[PDB]
Amino acid sequence: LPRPSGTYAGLPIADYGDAPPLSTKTMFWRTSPEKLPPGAWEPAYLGSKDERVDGPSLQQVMRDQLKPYSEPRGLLPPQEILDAVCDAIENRLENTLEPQKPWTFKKACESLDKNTSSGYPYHKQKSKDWTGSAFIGDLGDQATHANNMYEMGKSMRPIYTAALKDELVKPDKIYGKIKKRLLWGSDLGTMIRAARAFGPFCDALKETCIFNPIRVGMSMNEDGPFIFARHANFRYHMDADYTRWDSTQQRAILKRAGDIMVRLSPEPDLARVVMDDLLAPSLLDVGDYKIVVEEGLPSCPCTTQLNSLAHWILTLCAMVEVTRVDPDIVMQESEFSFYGDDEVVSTNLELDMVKYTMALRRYGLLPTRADKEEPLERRQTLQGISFLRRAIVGDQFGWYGRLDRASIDRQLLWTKGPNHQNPFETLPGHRPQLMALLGEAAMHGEKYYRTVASRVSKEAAVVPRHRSVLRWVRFG
Ligand SMILES: O=C(Nc1cccc(C(=O)Nc2ccc(S(=O)(=O)O)c3cc(S(=O)(=O)O)cc(S(=O)(=O)O)c23)c1)Nc1cccc(C(=O)Nc2ccc(S(=O)(=O)O)c3cc(S(=O)(=O)O)cc(S(=O)(=O)O)c23)c1
Repeated sequence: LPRPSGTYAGLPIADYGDAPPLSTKTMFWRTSPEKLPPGAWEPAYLGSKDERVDGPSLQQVMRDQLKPYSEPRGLLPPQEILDAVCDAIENRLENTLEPQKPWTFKKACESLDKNTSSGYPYHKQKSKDWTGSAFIGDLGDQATHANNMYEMGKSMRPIYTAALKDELVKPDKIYGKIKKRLLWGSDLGTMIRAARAFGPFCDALKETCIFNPIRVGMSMNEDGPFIFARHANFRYHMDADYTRWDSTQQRAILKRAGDIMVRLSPEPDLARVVMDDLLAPSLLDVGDYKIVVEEGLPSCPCTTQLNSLAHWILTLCAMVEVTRVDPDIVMQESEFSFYGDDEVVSTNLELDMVKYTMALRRYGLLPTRADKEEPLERRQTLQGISFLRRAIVGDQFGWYGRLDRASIDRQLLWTKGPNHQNPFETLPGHRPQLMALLGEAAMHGEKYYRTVASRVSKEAAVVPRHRSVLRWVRFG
């Protein structure tokens, strides 16, 4: 048996696949047998077995998601600009991050999310081999071998397992042009080496998730108010609202981001080896085949910081391009918030929104206007902009993130459970997450709260006073 070859969804085949088949099930269940309102969200499409519509096979849905990964890259920002931006960011993290002690193997092992899959090659939930303290059996071995390579600075090829995201989507993605977000399931060896190598940096960054613009690890409730307060110190506010962020990414940019992480790691030599592995053409298991994807971001959990960091680089570049001001001064005159593709940009500087949107499109990115029409707008009020699925709001007590009425109503119609074929089935039994749901409704005032409390009480089949619950969720 020789390696197969050819093309799969515009990408070169490199080998046979070891991946288990795509899930034809959803974790979502209705909360009442009643018919869903018009245009109400539902779990994403479940394949040929999906009772709701006749659409294509999941592999064909997946193949669609890979298409933009073969698309030509956009253009690199001007070298003169890349370098100054890069240097400014590196300097900024230098000045703000606390040096770390290396992450142990024990550490890296404890940090892994134990509920998700281990990926290539054992494809078993990480818990099946965990003992509260360490990995045993297969996963034990995979982890030990990977750890040995890391300490020796030896290269390992990450293998990724494609899957599609089980989530609530707007109806048009089920009944209209069918879509379902692609995920890259990293392998455990990689998860271990990445953990050891970059965990330290991820910690340092997280400790300063308020002074520095990478918001990963923040608490919306505890850190929202301070974070948005910093943003409101600046005249202009905007959100670029990217489409297909990960797929439109440049390895060239990711490598610059990766550098910064390598340079700012307690073991830069060992880190270097891991980063290069992470960024070399990616091997992606799509089921029958392992394909090679040269470009874009692998949608491995540690990459959120790398993603946020590229994001940082990209946005600073585009501004430096337009305003012709030093990245250092741009950062003096702005406040940023990045979480992967999600962003808020706040600045005093008069930004030529035309030249700015131009620049972003040229880097390969797909920013979209709030309205969706044919150049990005900017406001003098921070009220309206959103971050981490919440709407930024401001009152006499300060700023907070409020979950929108729709997301609340949507969380009432659906609950999570065991996997099943028919999302319209209701679940016998049932749920506290109903706790926090009453807290989100409080921040829309009383006359919206009573009606949410009405639906919450009637899920018995004390509901605290509005006064009481508004203060708890606002002020603690
Ligand atoms: O999957 C994608 N995009 C995607 C990515 C990759 C490829 C494709 C694709 O289809 N490519 C192609 C296919 C076929 C062909 S074809 O065969 O040729 O015809 C293509 C031909 C050509 S070409 O022209 O011929 O070259 C080119 C391409 S290309 O690749 O597109 O270039 C093709 C599409 N999006 C996606 C999917 C699923 C869920 C969600 C999702 O995010 N749900 C949500 C979750 C959470 C929140 S929340 O947390 O904020 O509440 C959400 C809030 C809101 S909000 O409240 O309204 O703001 C809304 C949603 S939403 O998504 O429900 O909208 C939310 C998003």
